[PDB]
Amino acid sequence: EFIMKTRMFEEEGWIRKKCKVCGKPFWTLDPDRETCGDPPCDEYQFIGKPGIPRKYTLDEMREKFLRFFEKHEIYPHGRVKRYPVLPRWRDDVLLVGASIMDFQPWVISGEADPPANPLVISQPSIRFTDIDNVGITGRHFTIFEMMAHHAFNYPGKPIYWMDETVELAFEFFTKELKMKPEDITFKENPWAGGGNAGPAFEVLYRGLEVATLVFMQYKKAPEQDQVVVIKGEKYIPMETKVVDTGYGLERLVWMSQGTPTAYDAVLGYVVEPLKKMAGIEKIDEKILMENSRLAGMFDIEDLRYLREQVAKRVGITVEELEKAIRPYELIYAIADHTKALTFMLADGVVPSNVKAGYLARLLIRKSIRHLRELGLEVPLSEIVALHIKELHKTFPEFKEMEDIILEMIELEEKKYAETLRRGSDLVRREIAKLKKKGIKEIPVEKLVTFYESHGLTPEIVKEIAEKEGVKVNIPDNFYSMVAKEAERTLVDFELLKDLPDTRRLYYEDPFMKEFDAKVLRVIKDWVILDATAFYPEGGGQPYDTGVLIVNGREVKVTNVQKVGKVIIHKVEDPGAFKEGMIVHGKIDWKRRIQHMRHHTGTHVLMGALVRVLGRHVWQAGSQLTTDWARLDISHYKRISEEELKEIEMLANRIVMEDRKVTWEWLPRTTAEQKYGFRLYQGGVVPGREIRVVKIEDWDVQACGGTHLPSTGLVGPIKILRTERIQDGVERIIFACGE
Ligand SMILES: C[C@H](N)C(=O)NS(=O)(=O)OC[C@H]1O[C@@H](n2cnc3c(N)ncnc32)[C@H](O)[C@@H]1O
Ligand SMILES: [Zn+2]
Ligand SMILES: [Zn+2]
Repeated sequence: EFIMKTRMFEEEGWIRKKCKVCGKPFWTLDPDRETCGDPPCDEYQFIGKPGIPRKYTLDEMREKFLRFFEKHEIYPHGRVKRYPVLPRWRDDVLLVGASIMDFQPWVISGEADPPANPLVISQPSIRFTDIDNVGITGRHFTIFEMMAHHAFNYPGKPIYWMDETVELAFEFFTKELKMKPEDITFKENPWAGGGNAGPAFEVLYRGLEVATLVFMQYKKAPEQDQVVVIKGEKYIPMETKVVDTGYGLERLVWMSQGTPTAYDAVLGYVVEPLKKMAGIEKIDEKILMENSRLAGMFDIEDLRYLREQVAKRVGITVEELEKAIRPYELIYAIADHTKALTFMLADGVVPSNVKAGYLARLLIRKSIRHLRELGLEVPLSEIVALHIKELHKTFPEFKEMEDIILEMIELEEKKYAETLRRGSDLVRREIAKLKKKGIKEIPVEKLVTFYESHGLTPEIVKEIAEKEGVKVNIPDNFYSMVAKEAERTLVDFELLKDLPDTRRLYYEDPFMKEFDAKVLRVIKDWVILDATAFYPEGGGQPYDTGVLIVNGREVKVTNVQKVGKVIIHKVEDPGAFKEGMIVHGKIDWKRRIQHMRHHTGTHVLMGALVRVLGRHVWQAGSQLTTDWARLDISHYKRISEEELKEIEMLANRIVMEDRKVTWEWLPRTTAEQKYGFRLYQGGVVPGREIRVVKIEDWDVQACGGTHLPSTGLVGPIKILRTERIQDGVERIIFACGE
């Protein structure tokens, strides 16, 4: 659908062709090349014959790339510090998949200023869409570093675009890594991801896709026909034009090494130790190389038949070959998965049964199972330390979160031991139920139930079911299909867009309890005003209540809500109010002064929690009433009664200390800079500016509720009780005041 001519192509005499195999547009400097350069159209042609002159380490290669764009003569890029793989700034993706995801949607919407323009970043990325490929294809990981130079072109203000991009890329490959310029190809394919799309180039070299360049000018939907489908979704054009690049670091370092897998090249410090521990034998070469070569020719969306095609090829039976490579697949996955695990846990992912947590856990189960398949009994946490020992030099937080990380593994590995036992029994029982029910195989669906609810991988369900004559049928793409199952998924509308924003008098003065305002509109029994001291529901804090005095009558405000920027007021007498009218409002103050205490107190508590429990602690939920308040956090073990006391004790020391509680609007990016992602506790607030409440040297938080000037005014905090809401979420209940 899109064009794809660049200056460079036109000037240096590239030819655009349609691949003989797949018919896709691609750009080659070589008039012979008939295929796109991408498997299965091409093979791996760099194993033992590296495609980059010298040998690079992960650390050299990263620093190379980073330096190149940072110091570039023509376009200098701003260097940006990598983001947590746990997307604290948004609510739509579970983990960080591409580097661009760091910048959706706020930066790409010009709602938030980019940290640089252009910018260069090395971004840890996690993709479970390829989890079944790890250890098989030799090129996929769960966790890899996407290196990227990004450029945000807001209207009437270019940085750079398509032409300059294919160049800075092509420069780096040839003038930095010294790649053979007529082995580079540029395949055309659009790229969609995390809310945006655009046409893109797949940079292909010697049989391995090493980079991807996206020219992003699209945003999703919403539910109205200047639309374009990019990958079976709907987009409309967008104001910004963004340069989305993605450079496979691992893939490049593999290239400068020619080892049999990218894993041997990047994850040596884990793979080779593990080979000794398994006592596995250094595989036959005429077997190893004639499998290493053909490995890139098969993905899964039927691995069986590749196995027969390398069997026939090399000269042996499938089992004979299975025997040979199988241990290597397992070692690679373990090495990989456990690195994914190190990055997630350090970024405060707490294993559980939902969202990111679910994933960490999945990863842990698959790992343990592989260790058991290799007949190894080294604890998982020991593998993980190898990753910490190695990476804590470049990633300082791995050493800082090291105890929480290791400990978290321990407990999950303990818990698995038992979950297996009772699960094995529970499944066998309800399989024996099915043999007689007349079922000889076990559907995929049921196999996914057995993981979802019992915690059993199907390498376990297949044996248990065969020691009773039902069949071992594991889909190749199982684990990725399981990873999909990690997420799920009103009062007044319409007549509101035309009305102005409601002035929020509670933000100017939280102690304001009386005010006057003009009745802007009276839909149903909801009254709209221009300005209001009534705090609408949201934040964990419930609505304010009180009276609106109108023509000398008191009318009760029973509910205050907020649609968009317009706050609605449920009254008892919709008749008594007319558009135009001037009303005197009075807040039910007691109810409010109580709420503020439970609010401020929640932040004081939040501070204490982090200080005892540690850094992984993040709001999972909040509810307060005038009486008690509750704060669900994300934690792994139970909060002991000795801790519960230390938390409460520290909290009360701060209420005693009477520290300043101060709030101020800040542009999103300055805010995230000054204070880090901690600000995004409960929720992720929209808009160009955010309200930052801070308690002096204690807590800081993008929060929109009404607070108190000073902690003294909270009064003592009695922690009533802690309790476990679900895996990874514990709950602290308490009540403040006199
Ligand atoms: C830039 C665009 N947003 C993007 O992320 N495209 S991409 O999906 O193709 O990723 C860019 C590069 O990251 C690397 N990459 C993608 N998936 C990978 C995986 N599973 N393992 C290792 N590297 C991967 C590849 O080198 C790829 O060329
Ligand atoms: Zn092709
Ligand atoms: Zn708050």
